[PDB]
Amino acid sequence: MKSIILIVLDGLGDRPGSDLQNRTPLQAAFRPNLNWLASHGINGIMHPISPDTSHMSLLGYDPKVYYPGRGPFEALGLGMDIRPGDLAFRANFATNRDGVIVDRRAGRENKGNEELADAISLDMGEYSFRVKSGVEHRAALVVSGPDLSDMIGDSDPHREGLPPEKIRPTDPSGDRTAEVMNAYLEEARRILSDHRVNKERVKNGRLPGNELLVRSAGKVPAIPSFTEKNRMKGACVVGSPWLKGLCRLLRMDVFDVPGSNYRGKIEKAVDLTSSHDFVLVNIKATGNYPLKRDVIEDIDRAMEPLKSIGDHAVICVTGDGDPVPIVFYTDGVMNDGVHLFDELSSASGSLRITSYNVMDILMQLAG
Repeated sequence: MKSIILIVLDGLGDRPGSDLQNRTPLQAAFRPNLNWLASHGINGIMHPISPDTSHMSLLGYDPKVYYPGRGPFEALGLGMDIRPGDLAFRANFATNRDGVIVDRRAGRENKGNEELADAISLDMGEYSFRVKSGVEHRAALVVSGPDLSDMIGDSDPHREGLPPEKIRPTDPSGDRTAEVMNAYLEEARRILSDHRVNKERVKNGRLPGNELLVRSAGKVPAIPSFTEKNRMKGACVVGSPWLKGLCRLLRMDVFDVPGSNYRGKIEKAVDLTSSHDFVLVNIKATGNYPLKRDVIEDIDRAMEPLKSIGDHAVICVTGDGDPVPIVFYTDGVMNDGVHLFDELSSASGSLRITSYNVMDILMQLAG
């Protein structure tokens, strides 16, 4: 069968703008390449997602079923690893003065937070705890080990003036997890209060991050790898740390092309059709309207090789009010009569689908 290449133009569809003579960036852009694919392809409007959730959907995973939770998402967003069965929380470095949280953010201080995060990444019996630091006070904690439950409360008391809460089970499956968590947050206090980083902050009158407030426990549910789920060997040409993470969660190989450099991404994706069956490419179009038009034109330019590989590949271009244009091109296909790729032209295409349909239509063409 043929290789598949899915290209997601992040941001895309826009609303008609006066500065482009009542046209969206997309309509205004010179895009012969995207237009070529429409002309020689099937076209339509994709409606994403019924009543984060999007790229997963395109990859064949129903979010209502496979979404890991806010917790695990923070972890991913911080270039962390998660596995199914992991417990993950949103976290804050905060200030605990005499058993009261006097600042849920440790004053937004950031300096030394990675070393803090490092110091409290440890093991305790069958459990391991991993923390990485984000912007300002932000962190994520991922816990691994046996029989973890997200039927537990927050440690965060959600306002200043209260002590950190003891984690309570919210239903009977949470009991053991709550014990393991309180034991771990006790250890974290002590390490943090005694850390070199916090002693210098106190000495310099900066707020110490002597406590880790934990919030939004989510257990990563069972997620089939990309191969298991789709019977394909897949890859991601992506830059977003959360997207890199998602792809790692799914055991797709990940490629971070240094760079604009739309070219290299399309060029790398093309080269991967030799090794893999499926390549997701994510492109950021992210400023005013002439500019947005201009980046779309830059993106079209980058897209030239795609005209030549339909003999051995299926190409898909889509974006991510609400609905978005979509094109499928492969060398055998019967154009449905639309000739332009835009929010209006593509609305005359044969396809009226959701992101959930994409993988099916991609497996069908391809053979």
